[PDB]
Amino acid sequence: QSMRALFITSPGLSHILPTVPLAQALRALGHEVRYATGGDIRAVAEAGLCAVDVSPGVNYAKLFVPDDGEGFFAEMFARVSAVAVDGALRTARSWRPDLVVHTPTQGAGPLTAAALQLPCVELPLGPADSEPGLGALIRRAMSKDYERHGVTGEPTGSVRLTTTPPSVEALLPEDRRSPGAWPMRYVPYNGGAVLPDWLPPAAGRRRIAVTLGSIDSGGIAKLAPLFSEVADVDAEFVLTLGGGDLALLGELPANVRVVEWIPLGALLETCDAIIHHGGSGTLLTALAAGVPQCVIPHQDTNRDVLTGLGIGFDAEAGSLGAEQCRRLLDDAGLREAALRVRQEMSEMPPPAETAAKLVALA
Amino acid sequence: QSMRALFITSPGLSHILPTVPLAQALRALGHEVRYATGGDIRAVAEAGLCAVDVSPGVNYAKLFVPDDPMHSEGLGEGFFAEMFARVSAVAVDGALRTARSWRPDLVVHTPTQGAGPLTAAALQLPCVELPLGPADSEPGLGALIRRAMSKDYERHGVTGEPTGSVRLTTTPPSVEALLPEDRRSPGAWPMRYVPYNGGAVLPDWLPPAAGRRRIAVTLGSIDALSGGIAKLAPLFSEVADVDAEFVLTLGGGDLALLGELPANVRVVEWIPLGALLETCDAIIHHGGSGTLLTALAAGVPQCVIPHGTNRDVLTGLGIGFDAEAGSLGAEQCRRLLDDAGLREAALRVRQEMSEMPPPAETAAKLVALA
Repeated sequence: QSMRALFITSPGLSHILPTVPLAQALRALGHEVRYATGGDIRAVAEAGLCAVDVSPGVNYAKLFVPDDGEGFFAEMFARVSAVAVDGALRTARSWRPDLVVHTPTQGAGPLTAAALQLPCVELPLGPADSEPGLGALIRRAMSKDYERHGVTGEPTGSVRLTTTPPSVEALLPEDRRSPGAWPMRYVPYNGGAVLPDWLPPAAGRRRIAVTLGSIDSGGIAKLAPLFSEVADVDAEFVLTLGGGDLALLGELPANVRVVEWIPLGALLETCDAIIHHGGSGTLLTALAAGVPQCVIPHQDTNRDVLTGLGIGFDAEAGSLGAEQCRRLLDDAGLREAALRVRQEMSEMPPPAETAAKLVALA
Repeated sequence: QSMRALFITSPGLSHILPTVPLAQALRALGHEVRYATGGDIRAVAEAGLCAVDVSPGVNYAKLFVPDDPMHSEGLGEGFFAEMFARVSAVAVDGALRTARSWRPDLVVHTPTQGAGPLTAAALQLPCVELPLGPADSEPGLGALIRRAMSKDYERHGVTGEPTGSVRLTTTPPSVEALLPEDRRSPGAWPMRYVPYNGGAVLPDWLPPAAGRRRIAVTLGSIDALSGGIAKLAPLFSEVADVDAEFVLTLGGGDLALLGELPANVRVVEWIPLGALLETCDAIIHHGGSGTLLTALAAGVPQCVIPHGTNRDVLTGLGIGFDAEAGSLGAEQCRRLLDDAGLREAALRVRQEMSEMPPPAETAAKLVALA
């Protein structure tokens, strides 16, 4: 009795990655998994899974922002989802899944689910993604697509998963939170790697991970002040580039490492604290690691989550220095709170457990 | 409160891949997985997992084959044990560094990777042996490798034993039955063989068209270019007369096929076999690492081309047969496609395999053992 799960996701890397542990879990149970997506589809392949490119060649940039309230953005997500609908449906009809897994904004997901009269499972990337008015709006904005394929029905089942721990949930606004969602442990995934030599920690040697952000803080230069001080801090700093950005590395202070992309979860497992730019992937991964955090803001959400839980704080790039670093390293309060949420997350069912329930539902 | 599994594997791709579903399963349970290996280590990374290269830069070719014997003694096990020992040795330091800093609770290893049990004993940890298939399954050699690695054990002061020593098999019972007695492994834990060869963006042509039948063809060990492929000319001279599509997988890095092929023959550079066989009605292969088990899992009739042993599994189960390369033609193809007997047997073994505990289930037992 081999079940089949079709994963229909937004084309964005950050939307795909958090679906991977679940997909992986279903396979571990002996079931069949396939993705129907476009865009950053290579990520699926790089996770040891199989994907069908439902929109080959399509330029996504110009779909999100063509050359020319809730309503505008629903229309945007609709345009983007639309180009995936045909391929999603072909694939479903030939592969015949028992279950559609999708991401909040990928409208092709529920469409496909309804069209094959299948239950669907919504997997968000984090506390932000969690907005169920939008799904409805996207469906509305995609009415012609539903019409074109004669989809007039509803998914039989509609399960929502959250990887958001209860205490973080508590701090979200009321309409922005999701009761009746199934809890699932957030298992960080960012890709595999051959791990560098320097990764293993040294004898009683602390370490601070520092992430980055494409554009505006954001950028390697805005980190110039913090650099003027890190020499005075009794810890190693590891600045990780993202995939895709290029760095020209010259002279550095004796305890700053600037480094090619590395899996964050692997990195944070050796770190005492993190300085980052508020990525939803970054926050939850860091929560999982039980590591105090500092956020350089541009996503007020994550700001409040941090201060709210007593897990960290926000700092302006141009003010960031030793003081903040020392606080992250030495403040017992921040530490205790971090470990507390880590504990909380670890009591949530792992993807394996959630996989089993899904098989039961399908 | 997370358990930790250190996967210490032979450097060969074919040894690494079959350990991936388990590694993946342990992660799905919320636990931690890491590899300490060399060689085809990029495979681990390409599976979404993390690896430490315990032997950077090392040229493995020259380790396997360094740069009368009518009157010589000790030909057999002893020679190959010595070979595997040389190869394992270069991994020992890295394996041990990694274990001591990462601190696993459990060592997973492959039959010939001697650094595995060494590491396990050194940290007084249980170890789990994961073979690539029925051929790999040979205890005794493990013992011989340990013996041949005595200086390495000495150098690191490893004088102990792994506390636990579990063995997993992915070989289904009916296949096991047909192996010689000392070549089979009771007390091994059954685990479902979940095929893995890598992920992929699947090509457009993959979904079967107009219920047109399909036959997968593999190259196995054939090298580029020894002329070996010429061995397939007779089959190709006939495939045009068969009412089926043929899909030839080079199953290799950046390989190219050159020359006129029949129209109903399709060449794919590389594809995940499991994905391929899921759309195939039969397979023609050379008995390569894990082709058989993948084919069994797919429930697809098989034809095997040997070189000039262990093929006995096919006729025994009524699942397929062997054919000499130079005799292979339409007749055999039509048999694979139309013989109801072969089909029924195939589906039967597929069923059998599917009743074996999946990696998820096996993962859980291991957590308990650690």
